[PDB]
Amino acid sequence: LSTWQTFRRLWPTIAPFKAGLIVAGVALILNAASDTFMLSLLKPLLDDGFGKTDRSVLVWMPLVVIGLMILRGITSYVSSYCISWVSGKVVMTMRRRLFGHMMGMPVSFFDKQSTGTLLSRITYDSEQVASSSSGALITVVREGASIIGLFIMMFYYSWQLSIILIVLAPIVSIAIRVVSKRFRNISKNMQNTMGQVTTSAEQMLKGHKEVLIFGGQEVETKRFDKVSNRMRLQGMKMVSASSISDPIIQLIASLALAFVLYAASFPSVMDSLTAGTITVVFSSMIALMRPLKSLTNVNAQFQRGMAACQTLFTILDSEQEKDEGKRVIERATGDVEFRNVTFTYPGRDVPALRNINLKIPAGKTVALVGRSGSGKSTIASLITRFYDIDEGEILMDGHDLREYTLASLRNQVALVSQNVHLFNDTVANNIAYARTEQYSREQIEEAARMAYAMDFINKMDNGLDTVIGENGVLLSGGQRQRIAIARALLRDSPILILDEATSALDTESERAIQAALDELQKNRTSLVIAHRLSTIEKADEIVVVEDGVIVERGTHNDLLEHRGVYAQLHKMQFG
Amino acid sequence: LSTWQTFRRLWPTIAPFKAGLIVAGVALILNAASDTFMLSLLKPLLDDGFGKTDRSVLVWMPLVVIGLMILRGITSYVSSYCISWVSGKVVMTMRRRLFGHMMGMPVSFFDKQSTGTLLSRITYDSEQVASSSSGALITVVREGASIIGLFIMMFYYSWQLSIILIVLAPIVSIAIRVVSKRFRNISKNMQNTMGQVTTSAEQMLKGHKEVLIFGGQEVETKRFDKVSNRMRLQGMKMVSASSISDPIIQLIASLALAFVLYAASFPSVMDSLTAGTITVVFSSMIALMRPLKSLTNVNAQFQRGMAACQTLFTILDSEQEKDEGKRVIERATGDVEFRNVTFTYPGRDVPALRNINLKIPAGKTVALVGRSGSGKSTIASLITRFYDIDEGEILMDGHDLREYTLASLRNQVALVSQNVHLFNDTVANNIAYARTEQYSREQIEEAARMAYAMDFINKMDNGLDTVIGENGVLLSGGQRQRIAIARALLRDSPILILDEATSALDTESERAIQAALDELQKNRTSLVIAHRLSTIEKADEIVVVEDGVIVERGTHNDLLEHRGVYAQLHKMQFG
Repeated sequence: LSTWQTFRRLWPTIAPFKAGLIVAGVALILNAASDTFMLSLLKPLLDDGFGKTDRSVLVWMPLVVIGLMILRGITSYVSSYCISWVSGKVVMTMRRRLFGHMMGMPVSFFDKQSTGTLLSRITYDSEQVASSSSGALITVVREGASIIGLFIMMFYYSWQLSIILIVLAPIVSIAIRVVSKRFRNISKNMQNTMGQVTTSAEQMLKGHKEVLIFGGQEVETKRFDKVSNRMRLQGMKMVSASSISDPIIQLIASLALAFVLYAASFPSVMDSLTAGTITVVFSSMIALMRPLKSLTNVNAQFQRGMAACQTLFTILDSEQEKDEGKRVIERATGDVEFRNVTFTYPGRDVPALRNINLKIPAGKTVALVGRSGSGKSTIASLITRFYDIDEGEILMDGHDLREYTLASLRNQVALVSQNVHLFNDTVANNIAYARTEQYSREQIEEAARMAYAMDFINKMDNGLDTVIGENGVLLSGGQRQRIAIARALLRDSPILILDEATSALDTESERAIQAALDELQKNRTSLVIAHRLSTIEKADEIVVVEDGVIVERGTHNDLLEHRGVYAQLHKMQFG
Repeated sequence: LSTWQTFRRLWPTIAPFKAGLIVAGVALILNAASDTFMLSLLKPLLDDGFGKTDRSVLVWMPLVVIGLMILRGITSYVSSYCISWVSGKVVMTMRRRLFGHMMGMPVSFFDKQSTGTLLSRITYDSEQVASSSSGALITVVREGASIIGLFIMMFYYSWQLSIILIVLAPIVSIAIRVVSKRFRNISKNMQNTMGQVTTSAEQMLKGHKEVLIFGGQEVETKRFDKVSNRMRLQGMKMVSASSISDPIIQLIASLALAFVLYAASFPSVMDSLTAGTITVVFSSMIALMRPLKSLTNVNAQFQRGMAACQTLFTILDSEQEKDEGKRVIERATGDVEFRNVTFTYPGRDVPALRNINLKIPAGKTVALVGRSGSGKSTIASLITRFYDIDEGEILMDGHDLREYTLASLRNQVALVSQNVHLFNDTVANNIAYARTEQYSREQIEEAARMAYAMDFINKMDNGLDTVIGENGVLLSGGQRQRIAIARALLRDSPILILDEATSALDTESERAIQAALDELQKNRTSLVIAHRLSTIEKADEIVVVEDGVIVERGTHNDLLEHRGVYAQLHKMQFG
C-alpha cells in the first residue's frame, strides 16, 4: 500500500534518535537469545543430568537459570525504556509540529472542526501512531530473533526430526481446519430447522380458550407427546454431530504424533537422538507456536498505524492563511471604509454581507446596530481580516486589507468584549499577550489603574503577579471585561471593535466599566456593536444593518426622528 | 443454598434412567484414565528409551499411543451419547409434565404471561437446566478422575519432588497476585492524572481568534513547548511503571524454578529421580493446571442450573382451576340467567360488569348491544366459566355455574366466531376436536354440508382428509368461520355464544354464511354479540349493556321507538 511512503516521509523525524532504537534492538535480540539459550539449557538438565551420577550439572544449573533470567529482566527493562524514549521524542516533535501549523491556519478550519476532535488528533492519534509503530517494531525484532534462534537450535540438535516436524505440522493444520469447517456447517444446517421446530410447538398454547370449550384435553396432550418426541430426536441428532466433532481432530493429532514416533524409530533417524534432545526439539517446536501466531498479525497492524499517521500528515500539509501583500504601517490614522462589499461565509451561500458602504472617520465613532444576526459580528471579524470578502473593497487609510500585511493589520486593531480569552498566566502577562518586556511593571499598573483594573488586582495575593487560574477561574465576567479594557489601554490602537452585546447589563461596578470604556474610546476610531442605548446616544454616527444590507444611516436623534427600523429597535431597547 | 433441595426433588425424574448415567460415568472415568496413562507412558519413551539401544520400546510405542487414542475417542463418543440420551429423556419428562399442568390452569395466567415467554420456559429454560446440570456432572466426574489420576501418578513416581511442587506452587501464585495487583493500582493512579493533563492542553486552541489579533504566536509556541515536555515526562513515568510490572513476575517464577532445581540438587532426594521421571512429574503439574482452573468454576454454575429448575417447579406447583361442585347433566334445556352479578377482572378494579340482570329463555335469542368494550365479550367469557363472579349469581337451569361441574358446563356451551383456532389436523378431525370416533365420516360430511362447508372442502385434495396447514394457512377467514359453524352443527349445543363482531362484512359468500347461521341458531338459546343490524332484527330480545350496566331492554322495534342508547347505536349501525 501507500503506508510505506508515509514511513519514508516520517523517517527524518525519527532519524536524530537512532541511537535509542539501536540500543532497544540490541536489548531485544539479547532477550530472545536468553530465552532460546534457556530452552537449549533444557538439554544438559535431562541428558547428561539426572540419569548420570555427575552432580556438577545439577549444582550449577540454578545459578545459570537465575543469571539468565536476571539478564532477561535487565534487557527487557532497558529495551522498554529506550523504545519509549524514542517514542516520547517522536511524539514530542510530531505534536510540536502540528501546533506550529495549527495556529497559522485560518479561522475557517476551526469553524469546520471543533476543538475536541482537534485535541484528539493532537494527543490520541499521535499516541496511537507511536504505540502501534513501536509495537510493530518491538515484535518484528524480538519475535523474529526468537524464531530464528529456535530454528537454529532445532536444526542444530537434530536435522532429521526437525525437518519431519516442519513438514508434518501444516498437514495437521489444514486437516483440522477442513474437519472443523464441515462440522460447523452441519451444526448450523441443523440450527436452521430448530428455528422452525420451535414455532411448530408455538401453536397450541394460543388455543387454550378453544380446547376447554370442546373438551379436547387428552387430544392436545397426545399431540404434545408426539411433537415433543420429534423435538427430542432432533436434539439427539444435533448432539451426535457435535459429539463426533472433536474426537476426529484429537485422533488426527494423535496420528501425527504416532507418525513422528515411527519416523524416530527408523535407524536412519534414530542415531542422532539421545533422550533429552527430543525434548529440546519438541519443547522448542511448542514454543515456536507462540511467536509465529503473533508475528504475522503484528505486521498487519503496522500498516494501520501508518494509516493514522497519514491523517496527521493531511493536517501537516494543509493550506495556511494567505499573507499576500507587503505594506507595514505603525499607528495608522484610521480611515476604515467599506465599498460595495459582499461577503459569504466560506462554504455557505446566502451572503451574510452584501453591497454595504460604511465610512468611519478617525475619532468619530459609528454604532452599528441590528438583530442577533445581521452580520454585525461578521463586520467585526471582517475588519480584522479573519475572513475575506468575495466581492467589494475594504479601504484602510487608502489601502486594501489584502494589500496590507496580515501581522501589522491584525496588530493595529483591538477587540474588546465581555467574552475575551484569559489565558493561564500572570495578570501582568495577561495585560499584554506579547511584548511583555516592552511594557514595564509601572506602565502595566498605570494602564490597569486607568481602566480601573487596579481595584481587583489588589483583591488577591501577589497583586500584579497573580497567576490566572485554569480557564480564568479567578476572574469573573465583569473583571474579565475590565482586564480586557486594561489590555486595550496598554497598547494604543487606532481602530477599536467594541462589542457591548456580550457585556452584562445586570452586573456590578457597571459605572466603573462604563467610565473605563469612555476613557478608552477617546481620539480613536470606535466601531461599536450597538446593543445598549447609552452607547448609541454618545456615539457620533448610528448605522443600522439588517439582512446584510444597510437600512438606516445618521445620528441617534435623527434616526429616532426617522421612525424607521432604528425607532422599532429603540422601542425594545435594541433587544 | 436451596439448590440441593431442588436436586433432591428432581432426582425421581432422573431415577428411571440411571443406567445411562452409570454408563456415562464409567466412560468418562475411562477417558480420564486413558489420558493419565498416556502421560505415564511419557516415562518409558524417555528413560529406558531413546538413550538406550533397545529400540523395541520405540517400535511398540506408536501402537500403544494409537490404541489409547482409539479408546479415548470411543469412550468420549459413548459418554456423550449416553449423557445426551439421559438429558433428552429428562427434558422429555419435564416438558411433558409442564404441558400437563399448563393446560388446566386458569386463562388468567395466559392473560398475565404471554405465549412467547411461556414457550421460552417450556423449551429454552428446560434445555438450559439440562445442559448446565449435565455439564456440571460431566466436569465433576471427568476432571475429578483426571486430578486424582495425576496426583496418584505423581506421588507414585516420586514422593519428594511432588510434595515440594505442591507446596511451592500456591506461594508463587499468591506472590504473583499481590505484585500484579499493586502495579495495576499504580497504573490507574497514573491514569487519573492523565485525565487532567489532557485538559491542561485543551485550553490553548480555543484562543485562535485571540492570539492572532495580539500577535502572540511565539508565546503560545513556547507555552506548548513547556506543556508538551511535561506531557512527555509523565509518559516516561507511565512507561517506567508499566515496564517494571511484568519482569518481576517472570523473575519470581524463575526463582521458584531455581528453588525446585536446588531442592533436587540435595542428595537426600536424588534416588527417586531418573531423567524422564521429572518430566512425568513436571508435565503432570502443567496438565494439572487445566482441570483445577475449570473444576471450581463448574461447581458454581451447577447451582445456577438448579436455580433455573426451581423456576420451572414454581410453574409445576402452581394452582389449577377449581373444579368445586359435582353436577353432571347432558343436553340441558337452557334457562341461563344473571342476577345482580358483579365481576372484576382478576387483578383489576373498576368492575367491567356490575349488578346486571339478564334472562335468556330456551330457543329465544337475545342480542347484547354496546360499544367496543362494555363487557359483552366479558359476558361471553363468564358463561363459559372462564372467569368467576366476585358478586352475584349466574343460574343455569336452576343451578349455579360454580355449583356445576366444569367439564359438562364447558362442553355444553358452543363458541362460534370469525376468530376460531384452527389446529393443524384434518378437516374431519377439525370438525370434532374430541370424540372424532363418535361421529362417523357420514355424520361429519352431513354436518359440513348442512353448514355449507362442503363447498370449500371439496375445493382441495383428499376432501374430508385434507390436513389444515400450519396456523390454518389453507383455510381463510370466511372458510374459518364456516368450519366453525360446521363444528357447531356437528355437536348440538343448548347454549350458543355467537360473536358476529369479528365477522367481516367485506368478504364473499356472505349469503351462505348468513344462511348457515340461520340454520345453526334454531331451537337453542343464542347469546349473540350484537354488531350487525341484521341479527338483532331477527333476534327476539335486544339488551344494551354499557359501562358494565344494562341501559336498554326490549324488542328491536321497541328499542328503536324508545330513542335511547339503542337508537344512537342504530344511527352509526352499532359500529
